[PDB]
Amino acid sequence: KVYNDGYDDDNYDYIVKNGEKWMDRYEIDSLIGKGSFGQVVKAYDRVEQEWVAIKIIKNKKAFLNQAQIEVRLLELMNKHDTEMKYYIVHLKRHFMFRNHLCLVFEMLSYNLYDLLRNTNFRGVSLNLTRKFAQQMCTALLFLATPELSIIHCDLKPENILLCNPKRSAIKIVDFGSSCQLGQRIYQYIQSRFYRSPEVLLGMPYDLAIDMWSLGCILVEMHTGEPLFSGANEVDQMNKIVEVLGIPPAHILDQAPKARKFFEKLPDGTWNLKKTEYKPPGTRKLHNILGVETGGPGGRRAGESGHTVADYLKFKDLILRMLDYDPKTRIQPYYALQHSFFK
Ligand SMILES: CN1C(=O)[C@H]2CCC[C@H]2N(C2CCCC2)c2nc(Nc3ccc(C(N)=O)cc3)ncc21
Repeated sequence: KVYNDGYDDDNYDYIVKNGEKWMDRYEIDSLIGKGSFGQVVKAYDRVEQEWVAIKIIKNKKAFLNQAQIEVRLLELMNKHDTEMKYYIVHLKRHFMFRNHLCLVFEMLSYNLYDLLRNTNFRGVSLNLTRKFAQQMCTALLFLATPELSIIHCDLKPENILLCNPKRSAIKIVDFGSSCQLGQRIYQYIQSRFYRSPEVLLGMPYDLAIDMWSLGCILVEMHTGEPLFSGANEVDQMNKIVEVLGIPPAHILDQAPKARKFFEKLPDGTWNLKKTEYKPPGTRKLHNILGVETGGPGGRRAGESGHTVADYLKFKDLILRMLDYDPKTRIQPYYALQHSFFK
């Protein structure tokens, strides 16, 4: 008949009403987001006198406990980034309201997927891509702080938002899938397009998987399309192989799930299993980027900052971010000193 005395639905979510006023403070405007966790709502904070984004968790033990883990990591990051200069979203406070946990985040603008949708998935400039890349590398450097050692674990364009609609400033959002460095508990992780080869191969992983995802994201911001748009793990691995070639022998020998995508021969070398795809390493990033042909689809020809010299610096940085080996894959600190950021 009713769930939580008529405040909830069958999905254990709060029935958001327009114009409702919680706790003589938050004035609820409208629903701005939906998810597995629950819902996200735009509201005016009458005490602080500002708009805020409130994430309302489902009235259910599982999501509550997972959200408290998120609350712990957000509050941990906030005490190390008190001046808010490392581009992580700010959890302002949290409260319980009619059995729902409510996280109050700051109000931000469009996500980077909405930005790509406005271009009809043709992408943004190398200059705007540089400003996003600088910011994400700074954010990843902050996550590498040894007391934090946080893996976001689900970096993608929809989890990167702009601060203001008329500025380039960004903040990373959604630490629900995030964890700190540790022993391996989880294996099916990250969104598929931005999923590192070590995750796909069932190998050990650390903070380098976020640098993989970043590499995939920065190409997508410029071209407009995902770099590796795999419909499944096999297709995902084959689309990586097209660009980067077959992974090294020493990695595949140490991979529990190598046989899912590859086939060891009598001589000891690894080929692809036939499931169609270009041969290994023949869909070059050089040609995807259009280094010499005026950028993606020749659309940047004649634009300032879109020369062969400029494109090579971006190309080089990305191939270091998309390094197959996570132990020699570029780190936030060195990535920030790359020629591309001069
Ligand atoms: C009005 N608006 C939107 O129109 C779009 C912008 C792209 C994503 C939309 N969202 C939420 C959709 C559900 C999760 C983010 C928005 N998020 C926020 N802030 C926010 C930041 C972090 C989190 C979180 N999950 O940690 C939630 C909300 N502020 C504004 C906002």
